[PDB]
Amino acid sequence: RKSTPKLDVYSDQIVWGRSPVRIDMAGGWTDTPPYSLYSGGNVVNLAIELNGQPPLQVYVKPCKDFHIVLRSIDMGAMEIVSTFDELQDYKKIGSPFSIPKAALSLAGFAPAFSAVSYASLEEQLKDFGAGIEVTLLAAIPAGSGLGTSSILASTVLGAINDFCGLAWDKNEICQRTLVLEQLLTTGGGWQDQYGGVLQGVKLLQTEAGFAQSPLVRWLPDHLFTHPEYKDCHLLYYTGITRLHLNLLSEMKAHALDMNEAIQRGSFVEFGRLVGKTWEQNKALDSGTNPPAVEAIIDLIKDYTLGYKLPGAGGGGYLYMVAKDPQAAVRIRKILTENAPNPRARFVEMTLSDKGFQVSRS
Ligand SMILES: C[C@@H]1O[C@H](OP(=O)(O)O)[C@@H](O)[C@H](O)[C@@H]1O
Repeated sequence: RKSTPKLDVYSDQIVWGRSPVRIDMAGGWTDTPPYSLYSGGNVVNLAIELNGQPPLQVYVKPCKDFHIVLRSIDMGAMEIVSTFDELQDYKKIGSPFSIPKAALSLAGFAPAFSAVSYASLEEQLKDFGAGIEVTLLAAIPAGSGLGTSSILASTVLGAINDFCGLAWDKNEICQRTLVLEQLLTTGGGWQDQYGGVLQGVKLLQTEAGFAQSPLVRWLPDHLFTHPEYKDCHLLYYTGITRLHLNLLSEMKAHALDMNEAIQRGSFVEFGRLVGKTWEQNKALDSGTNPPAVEAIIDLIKDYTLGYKLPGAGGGGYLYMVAKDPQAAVRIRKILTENAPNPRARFVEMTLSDKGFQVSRS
């Protein structure tokens, strides 16, 4: 659809949007094009805050000048966009601002997606009221596998939706995020944005077809929030930088098995199935388990029910399901006394009961 961005905020106000990251428990890759277009995808994932905060944040502000100012705190970068030719220049070399550019474009600041036709960006945001100033914060080393890219895209889209009064619900935010992924030619799946924007634990399912709008079924969060099991979920930043159809059918069926185990509240089965998801991911691709990750895994595999890397991974973050709190203390001991990198450390993850949230000052 075409959008009509209208300044829905006061001139002395800032829109703050923020989203947790996402850990996929099972079914990942079945959401990734093109296999999702044949059998459909089943993905059990979950929204998590890191160290008690939503990691993916966006500030949107009115700007005195009649242009667009993109800033990045985690990279300390800045860029000025004043024409449609610059805004739609998504892969400007050296610009880490492809995501907010595409998001502003989808919000009606590009000629194709704006319902009202304008001639220049200056006139467009002069009728809009003033310029726009977007400041991003993604305090996560890239290549984490935590859905950072797509969830940050959804966060920018929701911040702009609140900033312009577009009245998008979370589902349409995720759908426009899929459109944005198609704009930047990332070819990415749809698991990440639904895992991050929507609160709690979810099973996501699609049918065959090019239209990939996932059906969402929430799961109880007992195995993640109850004090019996809460301290058994460990997330470890490792300091690492970065015929098949039968296997993907097996991955769909395994996502359904994980859904069953979570419904029934079986913690041991849940951990074993996380381990099986790790085995499936290793079977699918060669570069899933770099040698440093396996070196870490060998130190603590005897105290876990299962483990995996979030998303594509390739290193960085490692999710582990300890057998019990005593085993969790043992794992923290081992990985603190045998750090595979000086930057390796544990990250406290909590289930997000909020998902994407947005407020004003
Ligand atoms: C298993 C794979 O994980 C990716 O997540 P990231 O590693 O990019 O955070 C998703 O973008 C893919 O769609 C796929 O589900």
